[PDB]
Amino acid sequence: MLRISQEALTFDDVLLIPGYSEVLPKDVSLKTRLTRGIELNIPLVSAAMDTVTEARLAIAMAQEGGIGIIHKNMGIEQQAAEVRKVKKHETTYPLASKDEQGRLRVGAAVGTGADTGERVAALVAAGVDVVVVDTAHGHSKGVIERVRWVKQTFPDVQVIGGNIATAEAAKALAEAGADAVKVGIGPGSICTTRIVAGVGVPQISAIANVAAALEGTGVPLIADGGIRFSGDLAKAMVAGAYCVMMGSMFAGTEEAPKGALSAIVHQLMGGLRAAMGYTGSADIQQMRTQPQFVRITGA
Amino acid sequence: MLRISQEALTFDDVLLIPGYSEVLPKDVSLKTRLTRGIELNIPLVSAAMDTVTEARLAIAMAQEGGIGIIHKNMGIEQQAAEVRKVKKHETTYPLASKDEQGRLRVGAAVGTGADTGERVAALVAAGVDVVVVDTAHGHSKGVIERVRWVKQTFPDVQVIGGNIATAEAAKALAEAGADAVKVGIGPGSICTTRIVAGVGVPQISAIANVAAALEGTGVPLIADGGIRFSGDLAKAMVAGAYCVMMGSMFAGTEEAPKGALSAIVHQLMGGLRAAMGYTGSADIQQMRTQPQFVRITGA
Amino acid sequence: MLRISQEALTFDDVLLIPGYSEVLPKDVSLKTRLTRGIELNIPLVSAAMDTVTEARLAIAMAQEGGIGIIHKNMGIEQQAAEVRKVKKHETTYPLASKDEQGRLRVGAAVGTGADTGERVAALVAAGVDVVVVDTAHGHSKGVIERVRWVKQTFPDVQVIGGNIATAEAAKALAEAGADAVKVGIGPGSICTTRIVAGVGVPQISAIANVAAALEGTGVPLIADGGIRFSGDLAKAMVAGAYCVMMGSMFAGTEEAPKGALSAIVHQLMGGLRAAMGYTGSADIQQMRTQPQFVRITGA
Amino acid sequence: MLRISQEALTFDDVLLIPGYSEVLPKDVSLKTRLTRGIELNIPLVSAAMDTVTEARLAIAMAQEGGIGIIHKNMGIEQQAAEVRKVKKHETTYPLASKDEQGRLRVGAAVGTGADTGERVAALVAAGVDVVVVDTAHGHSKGVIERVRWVKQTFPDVQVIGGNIATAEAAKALAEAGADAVKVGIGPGSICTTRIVAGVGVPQISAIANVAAALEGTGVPLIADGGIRFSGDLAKAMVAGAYCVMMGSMFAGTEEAPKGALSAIVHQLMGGLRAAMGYTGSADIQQMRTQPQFVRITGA
Ligand SMILES: [Cl-]
Ligand SMILES: [Cl-]
Ligand SMILES: [Cl-]
Ligand SMILES: [Cl-]
Repeated sequence: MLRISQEALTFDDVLLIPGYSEVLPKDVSLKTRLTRGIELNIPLVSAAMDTVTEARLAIAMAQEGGIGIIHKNMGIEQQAAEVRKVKKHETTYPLASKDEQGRLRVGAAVGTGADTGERVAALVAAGVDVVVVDTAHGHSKGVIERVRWVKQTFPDVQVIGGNIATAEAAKALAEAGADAVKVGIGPGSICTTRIVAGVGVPQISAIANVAAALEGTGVPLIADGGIRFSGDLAKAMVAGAYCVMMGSMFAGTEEAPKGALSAIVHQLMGGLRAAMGYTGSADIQQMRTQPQFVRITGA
Repeated sequence: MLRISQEALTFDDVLLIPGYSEVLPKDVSLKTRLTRGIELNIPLVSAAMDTVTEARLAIAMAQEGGIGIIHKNMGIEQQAAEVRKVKKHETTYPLASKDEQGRLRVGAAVGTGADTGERVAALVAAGVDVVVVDTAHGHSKGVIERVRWVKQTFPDVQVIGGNIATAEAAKALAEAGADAVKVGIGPGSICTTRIVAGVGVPQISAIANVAAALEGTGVPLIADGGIRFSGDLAKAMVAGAYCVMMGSMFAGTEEAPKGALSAIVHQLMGGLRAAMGYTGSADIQQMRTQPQFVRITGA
Repeated sequence: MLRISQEALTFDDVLLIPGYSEVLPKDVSLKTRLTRGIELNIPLVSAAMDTVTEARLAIAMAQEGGIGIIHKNMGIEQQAAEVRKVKKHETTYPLASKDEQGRLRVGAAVGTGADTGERVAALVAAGVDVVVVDTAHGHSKGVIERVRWVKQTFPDVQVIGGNIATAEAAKALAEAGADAVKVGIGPGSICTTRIVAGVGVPQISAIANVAAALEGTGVPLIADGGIRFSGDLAKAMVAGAYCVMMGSMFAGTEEAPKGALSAIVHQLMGGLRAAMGYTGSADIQQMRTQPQFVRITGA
Repeated sequence: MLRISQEALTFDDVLLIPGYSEVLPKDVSLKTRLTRGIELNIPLVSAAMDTVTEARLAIAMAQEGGIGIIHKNMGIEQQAAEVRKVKKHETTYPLASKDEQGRLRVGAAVGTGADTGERVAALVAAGVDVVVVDTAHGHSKGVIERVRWVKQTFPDVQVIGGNIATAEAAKALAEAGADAVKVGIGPGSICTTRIVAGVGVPQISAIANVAAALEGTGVPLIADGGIRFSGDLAKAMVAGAYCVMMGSMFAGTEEAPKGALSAIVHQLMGGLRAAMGYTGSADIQQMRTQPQFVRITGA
């Protein structure tokens, strides 16, 4: 009698099935798309969290082949200054994420507040590569219509909308002109969205439903939340993510506002390379479309 | 070979799927029905437990937009006096639950003992709004026939019967003239009904089976038991409850026989509003009929 | 590809669904059959364990309306003496289990060793009511052929065979002339049969498969193992057991070789009566055939 | 939308169903095949781990009726010397595993490194019985083509390939000429393959898929990983393993590079014999093909 749409799976419900392989971890390609217009050399994004991404950590992420999204828990002028610091950082890093001018890539988050138009303007004038319209509920008037507005007003900036967890949301963001979507609503066990609101979609099913909805559109999806180990990251990719956002795991690093960020990155990319080796996936498109899961009981 | 009627789900088996939303938590309507004849401004009832609801806590609940049910672990004259204190409390509280005379609403519990007729009479003469015929097993001769008797003898009082957990019980209460039913048998893990008697129905399935049985009748159902966080409350509503009863969570408050009851109420209603925001539900009827669950493994 | 016969359920996988009731716990009948020829006033048997049942505890069990099975971890002459002590105990206990001569009922266990014929003879000459051919694996030549032999050689004694856990075993025991079968192989989580041999059948499915196989034969089944609380006992009955054997739970009692056995009995029968009240079962035959389970996730 | 091939089961998801038995633990036969050409008197292999198998432990294993695989975390000349020590050990042990010359059997592991050809040559010249081409991912060019090469270059040595976990891998190894395959990828909960790479197949399903793929070929499979108790071992056999590899459980023994290895062996074989007794399996071929599982919830 309950209105149950499906059974939904998280990282711990599934394992990657090994497949034939002739490719070594060190030899696979980790190149992917952050957005329609933006490629990354590794599928790794740092979160728009005030304990995680400002200019220093965003610089390190771009140098590694990923990208940082500058958080929006600060003033407009501070946020544009963080963006400028990244875009002016003078560049040893053959993998760096860079724009057509050879400047490091950066993103910046915006919300739905009264200040959003002015914020987007200052960030775009500062040379931002991507504006991330980023709330706890991306399938909402505030997010979608803001994504529509950025796309129509600043047509040479990339726009990401999130956070979403359903096929329907992905399409509503695609129709608004989103160049990528970010996936993750209540993705961890015992996070405050589940406890407080009773709301959430287990992340492996969320990513897969959104990947299926977006197939053939050219719109990438970013998996944000619920990743604890590098094996989770591999699972997110096989479920259809184009890259993965990490937040609190980077929060203790030198670069954040325990050690170098580099170590953490290399360990995360190490496990992913291992998982590509096990599944026989030579590049990210193979990893996203070919390996299969087994479902497990957790016994 | 076992006589298993179904697999049944509790709060932890399910999450609310976010849906399109243009409504903010602060803007949704929490208006609902306690019974056929009685509306509440918030879907919240305090339990007929001797550590929870007497006149002081019942007053606070009515002022908040809900209602208190005075417990029956006391004498008949004490219980009527508790009711009178509520009905005479002189009323800053625009949400108050009130009768057609502007007096705060109150309920009172009765059992099946030899004293029930006299108890119901004293409570009705004291101006009670609702009589709650309330045992550990509402699908029983003692409860149903007592509900029939109150309805036939005092036709201007509202009557609730409980506790039940099945479609069949809901109908048997509806046929007896019940103006609402209360749902909850063995609703928590490791509660004494499960340990001692082996008896229970997981609460999300219980509420849904009873909501389905009652559809189109105009008879509301109250979810009583197994709610630990405000997210559980939201889930109870989506499963079809019209409001939710809380007991031990209020037991430490100033008003009960750690802080003000108000804080607890506002936090509980806060999470519900958040969950209505996430699901795009502007009012309680939307919340009860439109949002969907995903089933989770608990991995 | 695995040879999986079914998914099998234990006590914690299921709950009793409340049903219509007009019967109070105190008013239900607990009368049942231990065997074809032997009735008990309560469905409770004490185990043939050297820490549980000798003459003193067997006497108390019979006085309560159940029966004790004297354990076989002792000499033949000691075991016959334990039986004689019970049969001569002079009988305040209106519920007592008694034979056609007014003597308390007793059972005694035998194994498969070289001494079995002589043991059965001494026990029968001592006036035993039931011989329990009792090993860790009742579906075996040693048990079945011993049951056949007792039935053919001492046709005026009742014979129970165990322990079994399948339809096929029940039938093989019925064909050998067994007057009842005892059910329970690897019935607890983390018991030594599961850890050491990897062998076991969850007890709710075991009881149901054996009850289904025995339907219409007049052969009762005794549920032995995995019962921790009185609610488990109720579940065993609904799954089709005619009575239930308890071992280590009685091991600390005065009567065993923390308090009086009586307290434990009354608490166990209290929960069962409560469960009969909840399900509307006036007697044991109703309890075994009418109430239904819901399956639960354990979330 | 997820690419889930199946639900897959580990040891804790299943129990052996007892079946009719007239055979005692002590009387069953534990004779089996390690490879096409090699029989063992017990289905037990010690792992190619640097804390487990060198000449002393390999000698003890062969004397017990099993076999040791000498680990490859050492130099080529050291490994051939370990093999020679086993082949020259002068032989009280009626169960010993021996070649056609009366010398104890031994195996040795090789990897995929540049040194493999020279390693295989030295080991074969030292009189090795079986070469185990042994990596973390046997379904790979490095393993399969190395198995092909050993078979084509040294046609009088037995070759095992591993580790694998799928029907497809088993066949690819069979086609390369493998005389047996070794099964086990991410077989334990929380092992580093699952945490780091997100990769694994629950071991009962792995063994069954590989056994089904290999049926009628004459190629045995060895279950390697995830066995904690002797009951797990029995389950591995019923799922279709011909024998079972143990590693860290032997790591504390006298013979390894807490007590005698013998005790551990006898306890492991004790539980297996018990499980054969329960299921009525007189020999290993009966155990692999006849007993059935029940699936359990872990409640
Ligand atoms: Cl690898
Ligand atoms: Cl919200
Ligand atoms: Cl009751
Ligand atoms: Cl046995």
